[PDB]
Amino acid sequence: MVDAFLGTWKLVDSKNFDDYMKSLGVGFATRQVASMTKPTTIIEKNGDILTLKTHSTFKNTEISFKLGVEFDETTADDRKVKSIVTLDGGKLVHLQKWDGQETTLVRELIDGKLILTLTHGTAVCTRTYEKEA
Repeated sequence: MVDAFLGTWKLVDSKNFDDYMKSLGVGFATRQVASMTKPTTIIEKNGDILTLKTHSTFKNTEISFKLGVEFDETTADDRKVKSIVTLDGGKLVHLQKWDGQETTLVRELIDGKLILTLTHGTAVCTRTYEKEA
Protein backbone atom coordinates (compact mmCIF):
# COMPACT_ATOMS: atom_id res chain seq x y z
CA MET A 1 0.00 0.00 0.00
CA VAL A 2 3.19 2.16 -0.55
CA ASP A 3 3.83 2.45 3.28
CA ALA A 4 6.84 0.10 3.33
CA PHE A 5 8.71 3.07 1.77
CA LEU A 6 8.20 5.44 4.73
CA GLY A 7 10.77 6.10 7.47
CA THR A 8 14.49 6.94 7.68
CA TRP A 9 17.15 5.10 5.62
CA LYS A 10 20.92 5.08 5.94
CA LEU A 11 23.45 4.19 3.23
CA VAL A 12 25.21 0.88 3.85
CA ASP A 13 26.97 0.42 0.53
CA SER A 14 27.28 1.64 -3.06
CA LYS A 15 29.01 0.42 -6.22
CA ASN A 16 29.43 2.37 -9.53
CA PHE A 17 28.41 5.66 -7.74
CA ASP A 18 31.23 7.59 -9.36
CA ASP A 19 30.73 6.59 -13.02
CA TYR A 20 27.16 7.80 -12.68
CA MET A 21 28.18 11.36 -11.74
CA LYS A 22 30.90 11.44 -14.43
CA SER A 23 28.25 10.41 -17.03
CA LEU A 24 26.07 13.37 -15.98
CA GLY A 25 29.32 15.37 -16.08
CA VAL A 26 29.42 16.28 -12.36
CA GLY A 27 32.80 17.91 -11.41
CA PHE A 28 35.64 15.87 -9.78
CA ALA A 29 35.67 18.29 -6.83
CA THR A 30 31.95 17.83 -6.27
CA ARG A 31 32.25 14.07 -7.18
CA GLN A 32 34.73 13.28 -4.40
CA VAL A 33 33.42 15.02 -1.26
CA ALA A 34 29.94 13.73 -2.13
CA SER A 35 31.33 10.26 -2.99
CA MET A 36 33.06 9.87 0.39
CA THR A 37 29.84 10.65 2.35
CA LYS A 38 27.15 8.25 3.55
CA PRO A 39 23.81 10.11 3.52
CA THR A 40 20.52 9.56 5.30
CA THR A 41 17.35 9.40 3.17
CA ILE A 42 13.90 9.97 4.54
CA ILE A 43 10.69 8.92 2.86
CA GLU A 44 7.63 10.73 4.14
CA LYS A 45 4.00 10.61 3.15
CA ASN A 46 1.56 13.37 3.95
CA GLY A 47 -1.92 12.66 2.56
CA ASP A 48 -1.44 12.93 -1.21
CA ILE A 49 2.04 14.35 -0.97
CA LEU A 50 5.35 12.54 -0.53
CA THR A 51 8.80 13.93 0.17
CA LEU A 52 12.40 12.86 -0.44
CA LYS A 53 14.81 14.28 2.12
CA THR A 54 18.48 13.80 1.49
CA HIS A 55 20.80 14.50 4.42
CA SER A 56 24.55 14.39 3.90
CA THR A 57 27.29 16.63 5.22
CA PHE A 58 27.51 17.52 1.44
CA LYS A 59 23.84 18.38 0.51
CA ASN A 60 20.41 18.87 2.06
CA THR A 61 17.34 18.46 -0.13
CA GLU A 62 13.57 18.06 0.17
CA ILE A 63 11.20 17.55 -2.79
CA SER A 64 7.47 17.08 -2.42
CA PHE A 65 5.23 15.69 -5.07
CA LYS A 66 2.00 13.93 -5.97
CA LEU A 67 2.52 10.53 -7.64
CA GLY A 68 1.80 10.63 -11.37
CA VAL A 69 1.90 14.44 -11.43
CA GLU A 70 4.81 16.00 -13.30
CA PHE A 71 6.92 18.85 -11.88
CA ASP A 72 9.85 21.18 -12.71
CA GLU A 73 13.08 20.61 -10.96
CA THR A 74 16.66 21.75 -10.83
CA THR A 75 18.95 19.10 -9.32
CA ALA A 76 22.20 19.87 -7.37
CA ASP A 77 23.92 19.48 -10.83
CA ASP A 78 21.83 22.50 -11.97
CA ARG A 79 19.98 21.03 -14.95
CA LYS A 80 16.40 22.15 -15.49
CA VAL A 81 14.49 18.90 -15.78
CA LYS A 82 10.91 17.65 -16.11
CA SER A 83 10.30 15.10 -13.47
CA ILE A 84 7.60 12.58 -12.53
CA VAL A 85 7.49 9.96 -9.73
CA THR A 86 5.41 6.83 -9.96
CA LEU A 87 4.67 3.45 -8.45
CA ASP A 88 5.20 0.68 -10.94
CA GLY A 89 4.48 -2.43 -8.85
CA GLY A 90 6.38 -1.83 -5.62
CA LYS A 91 9.22 -0.17 -7.65
CA LEU A 92 9.33 3.62 -6.90
CA VAL A 93 10.44 5.35 -10.09
CA HIS A 94 11.71 8.87 -10.36
CA LEU A 95 12.21 9.84 -13.95
CA GLN A 96 14.01 13.08 -14.87
CA LYS A 97 14.13 14.44 -18.43
CA TRP A 98 15.70 17.33 -20.35
CA ASP A 99 16.57 18.21 -23.98
CA GLY A 100 16.52 14.75 -25.57
CA GLN A 101 18.27 12.77 -22.82
CA GLU A 102 17.15 11.48 -19.38
CA THR A 103 17.88 9.66 -16.07
CA THR A 104 16.12 7.18 -13.74
CA LEU A 105 16.22 6.96 -9.89
CA VAL A 106 14.46 3.57 -9.26
CA ARG A 107 14.05 2.62 -5.57
CA GLU A 108 13.00 -1.01 -4.71
CA LEU A 109 12.68 -3.17 -1.58
CA ILE A 110 14.83 -6.30 -1.92
CA ASP A 111 15.35 -7.93 1.48
CA GLY A 112 14.28 -5.24 3.87
CA LYS A 113 17.02 -3.24 2.14
CA LEU A 114 15.94 -0.37 -0.09
CA ILE A 115 17.99 -0.63 -3.25
CA LEU A 116 18.19 2.48 -5.43
CA THR A 117 19.40 1.86 -8.99
CA LEU A 118 20.61 4.90 -10.96
CA THR A 119 20.64 4.67 -14.73
CA HIS A 120 21.95 7.43 -17.03
CA GLY A 121 22.48 5.94 -20.51
CA THR A 122 25.13 3.13 -20.37
CA ALA A 123 25.87 3.89 -16.74
CA VAL A 124 24.35 2.10 -13.78
CA CYS A 125 24.90 2.41 -9.99
CA THR A 126 23.46 0.51 -7.01
CA ARG A 127 23.08 2.10 -3.51
CA THR A 128 21.78 0.09 -0.48
CA TYR A 129 19.88 1.65 2.49
CA GLU A 130 18.93 0.07 5.87
CA LYS A 131 16.05 1.20 8.09
CA GLU A 132 16.06 3.36 11.30
CA ALA A 133 13.50 4.59 13.89
